[PDB]
Formats: sequence, C-alpha cells, structure tokens
Amino acid sequence: GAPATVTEQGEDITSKKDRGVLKIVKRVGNGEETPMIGDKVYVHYKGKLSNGKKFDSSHDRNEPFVFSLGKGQVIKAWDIGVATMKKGEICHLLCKPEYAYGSAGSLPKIPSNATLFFEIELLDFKGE
Ligand code: NA
Ligand code: NA
Repeated sequence: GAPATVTEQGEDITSKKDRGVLKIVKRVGNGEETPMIGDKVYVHYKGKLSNGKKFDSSHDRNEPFVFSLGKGQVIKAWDIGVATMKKGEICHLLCKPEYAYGSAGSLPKIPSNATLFFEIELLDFKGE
C-alpha cells in the first residue's frame, strides 16, 4: 500500500541524507514557488501509524491545520516536508521517529519510537 511504497520508493528530503523523511509527490502543485520560513501555511492531512491505524485527520474536522513554517510548531518532518511543497500539491511523507515524536510518543494514540505516514495537501501559504 501507500506506506510501503513511500518507504521503498520515496525521496530522502533531509539535509543530513539520513532517510529520516521520505517523500513522494502524488499531485503536482502550481507554479514553482514553495513557502518561506515564517509563512502561515494551511494544510489538509491524514496520519497513519505503522500498524495501519489512522491517528489524525483534518478532513474529518472540516477545517485546515494552520501553522507558521520552520518554527518548530509541528514535528520536524513537517517543517522539512511542507517547505518542499508547491501550492496545490499533495504528497506522502514517511517519517522516522527522530523527525516525529521520538521516544516520548504523543498521547493518546502515538506510541514511543513510531514511524508515521502522512498524506498532506498544501492548500495555501501567505506571509504575515
Ligand atoms: Na503507489
Ligand atoms: Na514540490
């Protein structure tokens, strides 16, 4: 399925080249511009654990998730991954725990040392 495919066929987008964040572009976005550090970014996403369970979805809440890029307001894999996306793009990210919630995990559903899969859509980005 999709998590196996990004694990085996994804692009390492880390600056360390440590396979910690793998990406596949699923829907090509618009133009060539990617967001800037500090921009307000608006995303839709769904997250799955390596056991197949869905742990989160913004679609199910009928509102996007909004954060300031490159500020550590989200897991490192998202600050790195969303910074590579074009407006309108949909991608898959496969995130090792060192770029996600590490040994602590995140209650109630993310265990310690969890590799996470996300589908992310970059809806928009704007500077303040
Ligand atoms: Na595929
Ligand atoms: Na891109």
